[PDB]
Amino acid sequence: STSDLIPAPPLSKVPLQQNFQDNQFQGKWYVVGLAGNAILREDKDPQKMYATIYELKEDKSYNVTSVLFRKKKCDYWIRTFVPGSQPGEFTLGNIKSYPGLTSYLVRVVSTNYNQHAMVFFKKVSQNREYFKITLYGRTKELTSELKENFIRFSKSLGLPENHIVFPVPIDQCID
Ligand code: CM2
Repeated sequence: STSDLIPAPPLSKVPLQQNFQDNQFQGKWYVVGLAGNAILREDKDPQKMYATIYELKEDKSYNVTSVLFRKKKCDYWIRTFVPGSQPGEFTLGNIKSYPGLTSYLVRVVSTNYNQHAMVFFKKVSQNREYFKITLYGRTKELTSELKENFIRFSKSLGLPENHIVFPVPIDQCID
C-alpha cells in the first residue's frame, strides 16, 4: 500500500450540536449527502442511497445499523456508539474486535432532529487517518439550501467537489 489522503481537519473546525438530545436523535436517517477523504464521485456507477438507524439502549449507548442495497441483496452493518466526552460525541464500542483500528470518533455537528443532521466521523485504521461527513435526512430528499450548506462545510474542511457525493434515492432495503 501507498495511499495519499486529504488530512483530517483539526477538531476545532468541527462544531458540536449544542444541547444534544440523544432520545430525539434516534430512529432512521437517510444518507442524502456523503463527503470524506476516502469518498470519491463515481459518475459511471453513482453511489446508491443507504440508511442508518440509531437505537438508544437502556445504558444510553446506541445500537447502530446501516443498511445498503448491493448485489440484489440488503446488507446490514452493526456497531455500538458509546457516549464520549461531551453530549453529541461518541466512540465505538468493542474497537478491539476490529483488526487495525486504533481510534474512532463521532461528533454530531448540527441537527433539528425531525428533518436533518450533519455528522462528522474520524478514524485511524492501519495507521491511516480517515474522515467523512454525512448529510442525514429524515426523508430521502432535502432542500437545495441544506445541500449547499453541507457542501460549504465539507469544503471548509479541505474537501474538494469530487470528494462530496449525493447518493441516489432507491426503494430497495431502506424503506
Ligand atoms: O455512514 C453512516 O451513516 C454511519 C455508520 C455506522 C456503521 C458502521 C459500518 C462499519 C465500518 C465502516 O464504515 Fe465506513 O466509515 C467511515 C468512518 C470514518 C471515516 C471514513 C469512513 C469510510 N467508510 C467508507 C469506506 O469505503 N470504508 C471501507 C472499509 C469498510 C469497514 C470500515 N468502515 O468504513 C470500505 O471499503 O467499504 C466498502 C463500502 C461499504 O459498503 N461500506 C459501508 C458500510 C455501511 C456504512 C457506510 N460506510 O461507512 C461503509 O464503510 C469510506 O470512508
